[PDB]
Amino acid sequence: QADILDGKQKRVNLNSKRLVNCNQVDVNQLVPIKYKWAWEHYLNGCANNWLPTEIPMGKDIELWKSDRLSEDERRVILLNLGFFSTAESLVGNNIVLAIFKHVTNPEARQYLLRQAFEEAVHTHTYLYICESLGLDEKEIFNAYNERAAIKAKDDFQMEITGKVLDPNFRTDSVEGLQEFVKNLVGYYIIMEGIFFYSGFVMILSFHRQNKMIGIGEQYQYILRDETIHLNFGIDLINGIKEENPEIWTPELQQEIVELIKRAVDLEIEYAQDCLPRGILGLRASMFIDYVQHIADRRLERIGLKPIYHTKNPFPWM
Amino acid sequence: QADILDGKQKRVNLNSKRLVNCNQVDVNQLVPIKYKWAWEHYLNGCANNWLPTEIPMGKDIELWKSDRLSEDERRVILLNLGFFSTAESLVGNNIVLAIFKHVTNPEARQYLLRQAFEEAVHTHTYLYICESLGLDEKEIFNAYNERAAIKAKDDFQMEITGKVLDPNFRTDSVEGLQEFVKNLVGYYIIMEGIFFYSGFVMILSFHRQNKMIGIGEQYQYILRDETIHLNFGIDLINGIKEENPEIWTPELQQEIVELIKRAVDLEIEYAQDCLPRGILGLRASMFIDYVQHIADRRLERIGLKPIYHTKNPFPWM
Ligand SMILES: [Fe+3]
Ligand SMILES: [Fe+3]
Ligand SMILES: [Fe+3]
Ligand SMILES: [Fe+3]
Ligand SMILES: [Pb+2]
Ligand SMILES: [Pb+2]
Repeated sequence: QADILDGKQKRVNLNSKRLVNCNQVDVNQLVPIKYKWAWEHYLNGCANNWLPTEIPMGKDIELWKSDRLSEDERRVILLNLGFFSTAESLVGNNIVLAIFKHVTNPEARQYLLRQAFEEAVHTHTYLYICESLGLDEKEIFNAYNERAAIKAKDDFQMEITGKVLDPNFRTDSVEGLQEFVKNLVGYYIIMEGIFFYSGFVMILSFHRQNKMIGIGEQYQYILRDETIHLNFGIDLINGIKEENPEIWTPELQQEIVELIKRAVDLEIEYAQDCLPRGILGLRASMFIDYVQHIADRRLERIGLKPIYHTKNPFPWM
Repeated sequence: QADILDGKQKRVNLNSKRLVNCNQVDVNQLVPIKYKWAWEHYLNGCANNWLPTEIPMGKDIELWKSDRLSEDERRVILLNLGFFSTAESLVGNNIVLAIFKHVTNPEARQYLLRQAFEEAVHTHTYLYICESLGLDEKEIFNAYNERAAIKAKDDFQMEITGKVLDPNFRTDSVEGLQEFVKNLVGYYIIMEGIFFYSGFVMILSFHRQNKMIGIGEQYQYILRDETIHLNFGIDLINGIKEENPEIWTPELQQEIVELIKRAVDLEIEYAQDCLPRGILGLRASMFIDYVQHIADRRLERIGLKPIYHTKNPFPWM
């Protein structure tokens, strides 16, 4: 029996929980869980646990060090490792430094903790690949400062991670919450839902042709994780919209479509930089259609109309 | 070859990396790793992966629901679940909202991500135990508002999680960094290194007598994780002290010994509340010696002299 009788009044009421701005209820108590979709993403993520080094790199090392890969094939591998190597850190740091603080709900935060740790595992993966192949890790991890197409994507990303980090930033104003939703869109929809996809397609294409299968298998595990990251982000954005409808104005909607169009342009320039002529039957041309196609799929998931209407040239994805 | 030639100047120099206040080097690039101990804790944590529900609770449910446990035995289980259930959230939220931002080093942050996710797994564990035993999760998770001995520990904890959360808090002053080190001490040394131990001993004592073994096995996995959390915290505090020696004044040292003495008092009151008369051969008396003994071991690890000099009554720990 409680020896602080008044404490019983602090048990959390399910119906008082909210995704953001919830400071009327004790955020430290997990129960009763309200957003079951967040708990499900958490359990699914936990079930997907994997260790990069359980994947053998022996055949990849032999192939990489032989004369059987073309310079154009090596280029695709190097450019994608360059971009992914720090993109994980950008995403992980954003979850922690920007999102977590403002998602005032314990079960959603449970998932964020799983998500951020999975970005650490992804980072470990690129380090393992670099050291396995004998690449200079310092050069690969610094790609986003040395390769214009990668830097452009990451500089674009900063244009949204910025604001939310200010010491005085708050989500308890319509404009503060809109700014927060733009950050969620920038990281979940754009970075994780678009910027990683040309790369997934290129790397998984090697795998399908039985080349660099160790890297291919690791990217398959990463893609499995990223699918959940994206689905969680979509549910979070949709949940915040539902609980704060005054936020989802024609103006915010248009700003979001604008950010997505800009990201599509940057992702196309990145796919062209990876494929100046083409390898494995892929041509940069195909990525214009593909990047525009997934952008339409992302738009629809957060209630916006598709704008490109292009067909998917990689249905196996 | 870099297409942004100036970018090559941004590769990180190993000797410019620091644990705190490091804004002269790109914190987003993991390499080259400098604090290898952090990377080791990370790999060790990853290797310890476990899922609470892989541990069977059938025998525990049968025992719990039978008439074979005494009210005093049930009390120990209920009080510890009450305290641990939200202590994990307090720790996880602190890592994210207070520590991560100020530990300006990517490999240390890699570990923090593993640590925070493990606190989520611990939280899952208590929910699984509650639902398995048919306890009312809302009452258990609200224990820190309903039980004075638990609330006292958690209110004490807030006295340090506070400051570092202020919008204007910074570690680039000797007093700001001292305040940050007091928070690290409060969470790693005190919450994780002392406040969890009477509970570990009590629960593991059931396990040793073949009672509630499912809960006992889960606590064994939690203890294995917490040992690394503590060791990482110790290395971090010692590393920060080494790189910012002007911080470790007689005054900070005394304030730390003071906080530890206060925590020992609170932990003893908590052990007495769990054992008003004793079970399994344990008496509250033994915890006075034990809590004081581990406090001495923690003091020594961060370079302070032991002050209690008591012997350990539970060497099997
Ligand atoms: Fe990732
Ligand atoms: Fe991700
Ligand atoms: Fe824990
Ligand atoms: Fe811990
Ligand atoms: Pb452009
Ligand atoms: Pb007292």
